[PDB]
Amino acid sequence: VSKTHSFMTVSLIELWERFGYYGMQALIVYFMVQRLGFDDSRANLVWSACAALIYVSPAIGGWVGDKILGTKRTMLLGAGILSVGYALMTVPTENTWFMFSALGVIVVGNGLFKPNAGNLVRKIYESKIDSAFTIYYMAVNVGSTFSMLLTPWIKDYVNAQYGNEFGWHAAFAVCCVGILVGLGNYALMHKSLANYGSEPDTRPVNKKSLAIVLALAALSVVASAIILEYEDVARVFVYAAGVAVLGIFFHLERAGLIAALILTVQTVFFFIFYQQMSTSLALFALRNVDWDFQVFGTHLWTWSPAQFQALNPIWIMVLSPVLAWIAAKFALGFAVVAIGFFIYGFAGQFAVNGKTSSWVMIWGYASYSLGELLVSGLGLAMIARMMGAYFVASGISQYLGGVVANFASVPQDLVDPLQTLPVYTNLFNKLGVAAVVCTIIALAVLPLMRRLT
Amino acid sequence: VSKTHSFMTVSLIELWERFGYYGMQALIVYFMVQRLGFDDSRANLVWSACAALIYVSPAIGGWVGDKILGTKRTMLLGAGILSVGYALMTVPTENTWFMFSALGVIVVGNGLFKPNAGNLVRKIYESKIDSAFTIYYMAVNVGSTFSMLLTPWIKDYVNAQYGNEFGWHAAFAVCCVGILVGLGNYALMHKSLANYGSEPDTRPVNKKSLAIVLALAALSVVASAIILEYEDVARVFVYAAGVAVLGIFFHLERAGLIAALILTVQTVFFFIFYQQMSTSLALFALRNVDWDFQVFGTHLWTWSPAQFQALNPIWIMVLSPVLAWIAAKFALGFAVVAIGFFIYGFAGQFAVNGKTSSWVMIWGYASYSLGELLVSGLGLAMIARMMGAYFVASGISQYLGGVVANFASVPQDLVDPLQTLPVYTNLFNKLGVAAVVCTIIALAVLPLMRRLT
Ligand SMILES: CCCCCCCCCCCCO[C@@H]1O[C@H](CO)[C@@H](O[C@H]2O[C@H](CO)[C@@H](O)[C@H](O)[C@H]2O)[C@H](O)[C@H]1O
Ligand SMILES: CCCCCCCCCCCCO[C@@H]1O[C@H](CO)[C@@H](O[C@H]2O[C@H](CO)[C@@H](O)[C@H](O)[C@H]2O)[C@H](O)[C@H]1O
Ligand SMILES: CCCCCCCCCCCCO[C@@H]1O[C@H](CO)[C@@H](O[C@H]2O[C@H](CO)[C@@H](O)[C@H](O)[C@H]2O)[C@H](O)[C@H]1O
Ligand SMILES: [Zn+2]
Repeated sequence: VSKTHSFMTVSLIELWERFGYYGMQALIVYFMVQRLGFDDSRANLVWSACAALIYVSPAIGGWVGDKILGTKRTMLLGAGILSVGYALMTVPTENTWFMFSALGVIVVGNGLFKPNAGNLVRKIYESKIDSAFTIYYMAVNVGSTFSMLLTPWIKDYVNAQYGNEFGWHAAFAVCCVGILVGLGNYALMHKSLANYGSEPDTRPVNKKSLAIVLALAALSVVASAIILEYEDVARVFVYAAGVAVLGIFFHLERAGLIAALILTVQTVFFFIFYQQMSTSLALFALRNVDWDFQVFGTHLWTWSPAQFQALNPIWIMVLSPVLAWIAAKFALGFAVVAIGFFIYGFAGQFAVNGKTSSWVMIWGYASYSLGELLVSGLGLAMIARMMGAYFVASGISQYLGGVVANFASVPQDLVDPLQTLPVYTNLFNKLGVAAVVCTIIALAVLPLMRRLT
Repeated sequence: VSKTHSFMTVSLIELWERFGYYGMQALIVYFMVQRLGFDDSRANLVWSACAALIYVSPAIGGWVGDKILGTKRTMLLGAGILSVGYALMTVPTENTWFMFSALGVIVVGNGLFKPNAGNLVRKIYESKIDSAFTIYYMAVNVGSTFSMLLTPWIKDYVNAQYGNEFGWHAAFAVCCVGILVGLGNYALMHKSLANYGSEPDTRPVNKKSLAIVLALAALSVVASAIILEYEDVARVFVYAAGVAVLGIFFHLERAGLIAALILTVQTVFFFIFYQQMSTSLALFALRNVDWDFQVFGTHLWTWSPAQFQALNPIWIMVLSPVLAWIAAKFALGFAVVAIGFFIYGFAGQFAVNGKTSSWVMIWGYASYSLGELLVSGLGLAMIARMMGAYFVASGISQYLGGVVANFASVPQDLVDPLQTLPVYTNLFNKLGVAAVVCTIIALAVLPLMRRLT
């Protein structure tokens, strides 16, 4: 029919999918701590392990979509599988193996969904795909803004009208019906727009490969769940992945991909900072920020700590037209990040009563997410001048980011915000210095970049 | 004889002039504070006012040499005049007006000396005026290394075998015989190499203009001494020079020199940091650094605080071959300066007994002088794509650097190093952050400099 309409339909189902995902993510760490009983260094570790799993998932899921089931049918199967993930997260049980399974299913289902939705935009436009992708990208941010703005307060609201359960589970149900929404959306527009796109979708579904792909999926859910439950297992598996990427690198001309080596170590650093906002900045928000947001000197409104993360896509959309108006922008990325961290770093020496900051979150997220904005060029074709080595590197860096968040973990018997503030600002300051170390590294590695050219 | 020997003589007489000068500088703030009774916020202001004067002096002096007296005879005359400056500084009196005159004389005499020695370096080579000038720069650094290592130690030694005066005046006498040394050098070589160079030096010396410039020079010493002694005077004329450069800029195609504007405001900041090392870091060294230097883990040796500043040219020599082996190099400069300030910033939370660091000076100074090195592109030809506006902004920034240095001034009645440590590391840490803002400014202003091209 057109390329814009199927770019539309794929961007819509994308949008609702991410709605579900990020709504879920903000609440997931606060859940592991506040409703489940987890201390915060387990909370970080489990979340980061599940994060790395999630980030490194679309490798296999993509290969399954491209060459085994259809790209569309795989994308759909992902959609169903995560409708079921959130569905699980919705049953009111305080048993971790249940939640851990639910997270396992989201890992599997996500690996099946997103490389294939992205792949379909990519097939819809043959070039203009980058514009397409940026448009695509913005769909993401909008969905996730609303999701994150929404889900915590559903939990808040419900935890207020009823006792502790659901509340959280209500929110996870919101996620679920977000996925479901995106699915009805997809059907109608299924044939409406999607029509031509995929490769092994041109022939009828090989039910043995469907079977075996399902079986292996459930297995992956169990494997995931045993990675999440047992910290030491996950840590070993991450470490193995580490010695693996070091293998691939140390046996893989020298100037261009010692430049590539440097590039992905700098990728890893960047992701550690990025991981900081699910985890350490989240707990600092929960523990040390006046949730009363005043526009000096009005009142409204009053944050729910989780909602702070919505400032991320918000600022992205906000700064997206401004930037509309050369690996030196890594340097800039890192520098601006450094300054975000220093903003939280001096969340202490100004506007403090123990629990006080508020605007520290806003400007922090501006600086940080701006940094993210100036590095949307970390595709691997950009260390070309291999999906595996870098994707695993990057997953490994999600987990690592969780352990750094653990460099600022607070005891559960320590509830005096007056004493927890220092711990968080100490982390944040040494990250800000780290981000400047990293800016130095970037700018210093730019001579190798025009010795290759 | 050859152009290499006349580059040789001008570099030799240069080296010794700079010898006298920097021996004097290190010792000058410690003098105003320890032997004179000045508190450090006066010591900072007075030394910084003298600094700005010194830096903008070579304007008049360069033109006097080019267009009124000879370039050779003006350089020489500058030399005599600073023989007399340091000579003055050596007479043992605690008289403020006395010293201030001595400094006035150093200003006059410098303005006559350095622009002309440098000018004739530039006539000796007719593109390897660049090779010549970097060699020249190295001659400078080595000389100032000798003096900075020597004179403080003289001051200590003589202050030990005799009572309070000389010690210091002894050190300044050392400077004076440094100038005198360089002068004998020049005599011999007077005719030997220097021979041809200058414009109004080809005809016999016009004694009306000799008499009138000497007279105006005496005046320059009185105007100087009164700008230094009375702090408020200096601050008024500094302010005046301020409204002047702000004028000239904002009534003085727009994109390239709004970029030039940005470039010189970052030069201005840069000079503030660099001034931090005569001042706040010097006092910090004198007050909160274990002067016993240990190379893990024997004893040798034991510093004199002033001698710490010798680390500046030392590292320059040490790292200048390293760099032997793109105004983003301004960005990098700022970033590296930044971690220098963070090294001193966490000179406390590391290695502390009250008065403790030692290596902090070394690594900090390593970092600073690396930054200085990587920004040798602050020629005014680098904001072409104006001697005055840039020079005056730059002097004004010497003084400003003095007032920031003052953001860490300590009461004279406060001698508990345990309390003086925080004041200094707080200055230093937030300078480091400011320096990351400047890294961000520079990288951010690089699109303007590729729109000029
Ligand atoms: C339909 C298109 C999407 C439009 C953009 C997205 C809309 C956002 C939906 C959710 C936003 C609401 O989520 C936010 O949560 C906090 C606290 O939990 C609420 O805070 C509220 O509860 C507390 C507790 O009684 C009150 O004292 C407070 O005055 C009140 O503001 C806010 O009312 C709300 O701003
Ligand atoms: C492709 C689609 C995939 C969809 C898969 C969805 C299925 C998910 C199943 C969720 C059920 C989890 O089931 C869970 O099993 C574990 C065993 O490890 C039990 O484990 C339990 O017993 C042991 C006894 O020693 C306790 O110490 C432990 O703390 C406790 O959690 C849980 O009580 C049970 O609730
Ligand atoms: C041409 C290149 C020039 C670069 C090198 C120039 C050489 C240096 C010139 C003079 C060096 C003196 O600089 C240094 O100062 C300190 C402190 O006063 C001295 O310290 C000395 O006196 C003190 C006090 O009794 C002792 O504790 C110490 O053990 C002893 O070494 C050292 O003797 C010296 O190492
Ligand atoms: Zn800091």
